[PDB]
Amino acid sequence: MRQLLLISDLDNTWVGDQQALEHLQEYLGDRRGNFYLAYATGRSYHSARELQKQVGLMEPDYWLTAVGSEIYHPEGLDQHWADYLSEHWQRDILQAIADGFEALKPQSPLEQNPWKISYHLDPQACPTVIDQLTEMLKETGIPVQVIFSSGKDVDLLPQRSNKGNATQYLQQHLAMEPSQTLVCGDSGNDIGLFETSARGVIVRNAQPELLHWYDQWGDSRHYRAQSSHAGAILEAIAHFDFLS
Ligand SMILES: [Mg+2]
Repeated sequence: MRQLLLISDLDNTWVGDQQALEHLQEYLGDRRGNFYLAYATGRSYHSARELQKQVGLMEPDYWLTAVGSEIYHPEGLDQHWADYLSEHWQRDILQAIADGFEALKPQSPLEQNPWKISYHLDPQACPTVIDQLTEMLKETGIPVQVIFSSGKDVDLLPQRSNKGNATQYLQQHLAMEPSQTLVCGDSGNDIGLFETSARGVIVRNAQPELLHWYDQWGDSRHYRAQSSHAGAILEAIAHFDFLS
């Protein structure tokens, strides 16, 4: 219903260069009705809101949060995405099984949601505990994925849940064409975004994992910005002739 669907990662992409962030937001603010804006972050909705207060993030149309587990718009959680993630999802039994692992301790309630069961691995425990949990869960027909990061954090999420999938869902939901979509990212975790049928911008400060993906699979739709952080988004908007 608008000219552009702008989907951007937050940390180290939209955020990182405060001056550039302000320049980008002032520009977009004067043409607000011409594009849909979605922040796609690994942060929980609450954490994303805290970052908004921290750096003054402009209000987006959508928030793709918590490893794609929850999509929010100003009036609430998107129910179609929720139903999609709920299909064959069994949070109670998964939580009950994971709770049984002495080496796993539940993360704060702030990090939990209907489609995300999170834990902390005991620093004195062995990662094989995660192998055991993962193998056990694969012995079931439950579409769950186990994500172990930083050698301490454990997320149990629907297999359907991730940033790229949430982005693809949003794109079709809003009926926006690939040529009208622009994804922005910096890390290996943003590769899913770039697998979206859309134009994309890789910020200059991108992590090697994303750069290696770009060098091998990137095509005409993927712009290697000269500028870093938010500056790369302004650069890409001009490059792809958006909002002109
Ligand atoms: Mg990032």
